[PDB]
Amino acid sequence: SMRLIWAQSTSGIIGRDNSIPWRLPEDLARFKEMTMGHPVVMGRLTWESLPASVRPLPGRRNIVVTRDADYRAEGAEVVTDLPDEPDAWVIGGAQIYAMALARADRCEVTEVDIALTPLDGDARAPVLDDSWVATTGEWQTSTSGLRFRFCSYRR
Ligand SMILES: NC(=O)c1ccc[n+]([C@@H]2O[C@H](COP(=O)([O-])OP(=O)(O)OC[C@H]3O[C@@H](n4cnc5c(N)ncnc54)[C@H](OP(=O)(O)O)[C@@H]3O)[C@@H](O)[C@H]2O)c1
Ligand SMILES: CCc1nc(N)nc(N)c1OCCCOc1ccccc1CCC(=O)O
Repeated sequence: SMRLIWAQSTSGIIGRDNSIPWRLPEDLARFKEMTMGHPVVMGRLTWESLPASVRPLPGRRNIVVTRDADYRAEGAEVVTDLPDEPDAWVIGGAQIYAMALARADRCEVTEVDIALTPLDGDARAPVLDDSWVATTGEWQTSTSGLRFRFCSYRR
């Protein structure tokens, strides 16, 4: 029932130092069009990784998963388990993806062809296996020259 969206190095990395280690104007655009008008479900560290200007993300119901129910998240709902929201998007991070993967039938992935080598402590995308039906988009080039591609997985 759950559906997930993320961007990742082609090496598997979604986050380093509690932020994303690249800027990609096209992926920001696509993520925004996929989630706008829908609840967005995220974990506590993704919440505080947001740039202040976009905390909470505009035009969407923001839901933060945390162990502390009295946690302060101004302008977001706080919950203590993964919610069963009918139109939510699971937007990260690495812990929340691992929890959700088993209960997921859809994955919308951005891939980034970047010099990024795994480091102790990185946040990593889930491993998608031969149980998924894959739809692979062609490689594209961003203004900066960084090359990326959109992929779809369904179950
Ligand atoms: N590139 C992308 O597409 C993408 C997308 C999303 C995030 N990110 C990156 O991912 C990194 C952060 O991800 P992360 O894995 O470190 O953090 P996270 O998964 O977003 O949040 C982890 C926190 O969620 C809470 N939590 C986890 N499981 C819970 C449960 N079962 N019940 C209640 N609360 C629970 C805990 O916070 P408490 O300590 O409050 O309990 C836990 O420490 C950052 O670098 C961010 O930029 C990247
Ligand atoms: C944008 C990175 C990103 N890209 C994809 N494909 N999926 C995600 N779940 C994701 O993470 C969403 C959470 C991080 O959101 C941001 C991080 C930095 C700047 C702006 C935004 C989102 C801004 C907005 O949606 O209005």
